[PDB]
Amino acid sequence: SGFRKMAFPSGKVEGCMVQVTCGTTTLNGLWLDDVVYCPRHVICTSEDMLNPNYEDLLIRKSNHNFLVQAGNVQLRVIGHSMQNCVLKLKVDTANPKTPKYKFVRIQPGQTFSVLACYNGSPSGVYQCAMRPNFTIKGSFLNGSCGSVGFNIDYDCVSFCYMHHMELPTGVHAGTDLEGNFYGPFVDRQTAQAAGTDTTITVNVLAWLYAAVINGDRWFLNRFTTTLNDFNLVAMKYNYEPLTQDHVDILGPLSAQTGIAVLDMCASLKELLQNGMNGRTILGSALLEDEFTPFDVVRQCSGVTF
Amino acid sequence: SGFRKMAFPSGKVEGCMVQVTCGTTTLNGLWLDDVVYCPRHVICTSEDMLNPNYEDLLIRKSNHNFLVQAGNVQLRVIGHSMQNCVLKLKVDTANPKTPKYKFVRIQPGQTFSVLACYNGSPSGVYQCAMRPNFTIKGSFLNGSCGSVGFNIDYDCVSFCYMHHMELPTGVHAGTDLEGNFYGPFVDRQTAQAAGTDTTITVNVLAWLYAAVINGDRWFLNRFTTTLNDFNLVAMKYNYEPLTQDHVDILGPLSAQTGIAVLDMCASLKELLQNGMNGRTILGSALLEDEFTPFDVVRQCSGVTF
Ligand SMILES: CC(C)C[C@H](NC(=O)[C@@H](NC(=O)OCc1ccccc1)C(C)C)C(=O)N[C@@H](C[C@@H]1CCNC1=O)C(=O)c1nc2ccccc2s1
Ligand SMILES: CC(C)C[C@H](NC(=O)[C@@H](NC(=O)OCc1ccccc1)C(C)C)C(=O)N[C@@H](C[C@@H]1CCNC1=O)C(=O)c1nc2ccccc2s1
Repeated sequence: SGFRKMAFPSGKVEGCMVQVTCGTTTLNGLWLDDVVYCPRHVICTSEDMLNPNYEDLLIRKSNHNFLVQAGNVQLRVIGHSMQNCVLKLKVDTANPKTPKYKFVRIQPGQTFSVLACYNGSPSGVYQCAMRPNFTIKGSFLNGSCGSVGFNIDYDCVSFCYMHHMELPTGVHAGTDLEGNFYGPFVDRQTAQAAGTDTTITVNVLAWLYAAVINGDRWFLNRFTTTLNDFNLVAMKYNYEPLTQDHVDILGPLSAQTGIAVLDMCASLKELLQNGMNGRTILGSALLEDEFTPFDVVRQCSGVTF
Repeated sequence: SGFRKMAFPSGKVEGCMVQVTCGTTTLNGLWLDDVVYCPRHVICTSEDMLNPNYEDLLIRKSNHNFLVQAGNVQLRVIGHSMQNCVLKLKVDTANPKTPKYKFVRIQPGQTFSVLACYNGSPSGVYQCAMRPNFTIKGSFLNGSCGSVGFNIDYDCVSFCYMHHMELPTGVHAGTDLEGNFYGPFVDRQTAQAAGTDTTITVNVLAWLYAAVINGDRWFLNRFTTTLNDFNLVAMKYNYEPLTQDHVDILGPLSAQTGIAVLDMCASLKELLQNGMNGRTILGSALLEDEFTPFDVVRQCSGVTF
């Protein structure tokens, strides 16, 4: 037992990280087969970033302008192209460490692991969620751009995020691996802000189920509720509406614990209206919404890769 | 910016994990050079665990009784010996993926990453601290024994923990890689419990420094305190006494933020006496004590490996 914030094993993604330098700028790239993916602003100076004309900047670059380093081995760039906000560098050597992989665009509420890298070297791994306002609550310093977010399903690494920028209040924004941003943001140093965020209701419920599985049960009340009455209450407290899709997704945890989803909704409703009275749930003093139902199941089932 | 609970990249340790089977029992082993380390109770049945006579059980085993699997490759055991609570299996093949490594015994208050494994396959990675009562707050199911805890300093993996057992209230106990338990526990299924735990004061202070580095500053008061007066207060609230060694260790964060350690102690003293008034620090509603000063520095400096 026990419940911890848990990342995927990062080794498969570690063997893919390289360092990309174009003139003054150095960030991280993702090396799969004979292609390296990195943020397109690798071609920017600091002055360039205020309002970059990316096409104009890229025509002034040759293949030899891009210094790609894997370990202490320089990779020769033999082609380059721009796809949305990402740069694709064909290299003359396929990565022998390439895992089975795919590129996916995740939905708000879903989680992934981030391998935070600097100068193409892995620094650490942490878990976060795509927030409803299409930001993530990351930990990123100068030089972290090109770090990626991923899930592992079986033996396949599903890359879903590449890091580009930091936004007001210290939250973060990035793209899928086709270069399309999550949210309405652009890769430009001009004032922009995320919309108001919301709590990921289905994840809170999954986390209450994890609490029950671990014997932390004090908040279970004796009542039930309809889906509609629950959503009227949750809306007041800035919680996402719970959908039937969400109810379905919670089915396995409901069956494991023998608590119907709408009963657990009744217990969350009392927690929102009354607070937790200085008490904790799984060692936390507020309600956690960055564990999906799949995260809870995987962790309370020992799913391996 | 941003501050997350962050694990070390786990790839170096992933390439060391194997599956050890002796008769009915299967758990995880650590393969370095031509030796596999695992918990000695791999030789126990369920009845055996109530009061195992480990020497008697081991004489009844040959090398061929131990099935060691790395991937889909069986490793031939050519020797075996018992060292305290750990079994050492010499195999005829050195692990080609062996990293530079060492075995260390960590102190209470220090942190490490856990690579949680089942059937020799990595499930996930998380960070935890050696508690002052020599337990860890882990996440471990049946079959997790032999999972290890580690730090990475430069390119060297410092193995410090191997998982053995779960204790009342869902906390965990294990050994260093020489088989000596942390704390007074034994690898036997008989009632035992950890002593009362304490808050790791130096880590709380490190975490308040991280908060300031990230712009979360509301709790900084205008006062100071002596080391002695601080410790009189902290003792009341079950906080470890702060030593001069601890003050020294906090030096870098003090210099980065320009807040003297004893001033930050004054601010923690007011937090302990008055509470946090429904407010949060780095998104947490209680004081966190599982980030060391080194963790804060490494994370707010981007140290890579
Ligand atoms: C071109 C932009 C995308 C670069 C990117 N800008 C922002 O993140 C700004 N954000 C921002 O302008 O938002 C809009 C805004 C809001 C309010 C006011 C003004 C502007 C932030 C630093 C202020 C940026 O520095 N990326 C970093 C990761 C960054 C570093 C710090 N924390 C993070 O995660 C990355 O590693 C990269 N380094 C370089 C260095 C040279 C060249 C390229 C890159 S790409
Ligand atoms: C021999 C002991 C060390 C085994 C070890 N016992 C305890 O952990 C008991 N603890 C305990 O008896 O404390 C003392 C106590 C306190 C109060 C009352 C009675 C007894 C717990 C399950 C109750 C144990 O099952 N290790 C697990 C990890 C475990 C599994 C669940 N969460 C965890 O972390 C491990 O993977 C292993 N599996 C097997 C399976 C077969 C053979 C060996 C092993 S080794």
